[PDB]
This record gives sequence, C-alpha cells and structure tokens, in this order.
Amino acid sequence: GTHIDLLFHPPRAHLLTIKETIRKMIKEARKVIALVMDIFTDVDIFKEIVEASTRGVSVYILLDESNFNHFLNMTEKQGCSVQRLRNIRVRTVKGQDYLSKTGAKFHGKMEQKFLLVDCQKVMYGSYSYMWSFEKAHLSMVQIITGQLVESFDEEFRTLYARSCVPSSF
Amino acid sequence: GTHIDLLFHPPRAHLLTIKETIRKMIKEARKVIALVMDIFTDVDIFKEIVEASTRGVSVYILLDESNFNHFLNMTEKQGCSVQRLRNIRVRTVKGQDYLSKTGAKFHGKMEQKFLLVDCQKVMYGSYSYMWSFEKAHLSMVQIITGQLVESFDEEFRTLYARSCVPSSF
Ligand SMILES: CCOC(=O)c1cn[nH]c1
Ligand SMILES: CCOC(=O)c1cn[nH]c1
Repeated sequence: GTHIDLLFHPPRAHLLTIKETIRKMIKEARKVIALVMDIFTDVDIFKEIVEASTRGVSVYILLDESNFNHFLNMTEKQGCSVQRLRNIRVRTVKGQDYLSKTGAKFHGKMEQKFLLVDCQKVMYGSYSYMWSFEKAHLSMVQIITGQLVESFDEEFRTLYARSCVPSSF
Repeated sequence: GTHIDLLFHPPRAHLLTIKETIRKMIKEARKVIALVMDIFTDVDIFKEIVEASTRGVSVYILLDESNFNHFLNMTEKQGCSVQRLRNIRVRTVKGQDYLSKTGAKFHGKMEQKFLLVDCQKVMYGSYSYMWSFEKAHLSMVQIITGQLVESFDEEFRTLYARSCVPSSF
C-alpha cells in the first residue's frame, strides 16, 4: 500500500523542480518536519524551514557531522542565530569509527538524505540542499506516501537516538 | 503493485549485508545487468560481474565521468583488460555544463546509483561500490520489485542514450 513517484533534476516531464517540490512539502507541514541531510547551504530552503517553525511546526534536523560547519556558516551570513529558535533542534550524526594505517582514529560520514513531513510523506533520493545540485549535477528523488513511510519514521527515530548536539553549540 | 524492503550498512535486523545482497542479485541474473554508479573500485563485486558476463549475461555499466579512471585502474591492477570483454559495455555520463565564479567551463557529476537485473529487480540507494562504504560510512538501499521497476528501466535507457565511450579508451 505504498505510492512512489519520481522526479529529476534537471526536470523531465513533471511541472515542478525538485527544489520547488521541497518548498511545497515544507509549506504544507501542519505538525512536524524531520530532515536528514549531508550538506545544507541553500538559503531559500532554510528560510522555508524557519517560516514553518514560526507558525508552530516542530522541526528536527540531522546533519552529517563532518559537514556541519557549512550549515553554520550559512545561517550566520543570513544574520540568524539558529540555536535561539526553540522550535528547531539541530543535531549531528557520525559515520563508523575506523583506524587508518597511520593509527589515528577517524570517523566517516552519514550518507543518507530524506525529508519526512507529518510522519506521512517522504522525499528520498540523491539531491543535497546546496547550489551544486541546482546548477551542476544530475540527481533524482522519490516522493513516497503510504505504508513505506512508517519505515522512514522508524529510521529517523533511530538516527535521532544516535545523534549528538553539535560541538559549536 | 510495488514492493520495497530496506537494508542498511552497518546492517540492522536483516540476515545479509548490502554487499552480500549485491553479489546475490548479480549471481541470480539470467539475461541482463544494468548498473549506474558514481565510483566503482570494489574488486569482489567486479569479479561477480565478470563471471556473469562469461555465462552469457549482457552487462551495461554507466560510470560518472570524473571518477572513471579509478575504475579503470582497479581493473588493470586485477590483470583484466576490460576493453576486451565483449559481453560488457562500459560508458561514462556527465552532469550539467556550467560556468564558475571565474567564468571557467566545467561539468558536474551524475549523482545516481542503482543496479537493475533482468528488467525485474532494482537496488537503489546511497551505497557506492568502494572500500569507504564498507568500513567508514553509514548508508541504506531499497530492494524494489513490481511496477516501479519499469520507471528505472526507462531512466536507464535515457542515461544510456546520453552516455559516451570513455576518453581513456
Ligand atoms: C526527534 C523527534 O522526532 C521524531 O523522532 C520524528 C519526527 N517525525 N517522525 C519521527
Ligand atoms: C542497451 C543498454 O541496456 C538497456 O537499455 C537496458 C538494460 N536493462 N534495461 C534496459
């Protein structure tokens, strides 16, 4: 009982771009937005998220730990101290711990990208929220409704349990 | 009429790893394997593909253009001249053309990855065929059967039309 549509960038036969469909999904949020993302520097999508939070929507954002400073650098340039917005919680996720042949311990990355709105609709795919995905790259997403959404909801809760408050904060 | 299962790396509550499930799909192929991948340096998955082609399976591989020589280097260090395997065709795909800040002409990346076998089963997700995805990163894939598979078959044809013979050849 799952329906899935595809969208591409650059766009193919469909009316809206991937970025226009992201904005739509955020503006249609009534209760909760859950986002997992590797790099987030797109100002227009950030402005939609902040506008949702001001109307009372709870916003939970999980960013790859190694790329977090790109997000922070964006929010400060826009004159926003994001840590002051009580309806938004931003936390970081690490990849696996591993040991290099020089013996230093490192961690890798969270390679996972999805937007989950009101525990009811998902956009999943290879599009990251940065300028290079508008101008440079080819990407694709699924728009998902029905039973599969429940599995994205479980996985979000599992990453949220693992996630940490960012060290800058 | 689409069925979907999720798998994770590191693994969760499923018996097989992502890499074991990829090997299974390739071993189960009877007629054709279609792969789109950004970076391909895993020697064990390469060996399964070559074995399939020796069985008479037709193999079509689409690789991101910028990363192609990492693939070719791996096949050469394995003692294989991949150019001579008639049942495999390897071609490259480029992202969009664009102008940088300084006015230089560059192209972006194909950010797409999926495995399509016998026009009937797809593995789609964030796992790339390289060492870092086994040891360092968190990733996820979907295993897809039913009507949505037709949409992946159409997109593979469209990307195969766009694709080029690699410049390195
Ligand atoms: C972190 C609190 O939020 C959740 O766990 C969530 C949000 N939507 N579905 C699950
Ligand atoms: C001739 C290139 O191969 C395809 O178009 C294909 C393979 N499986 N589905 C479509």
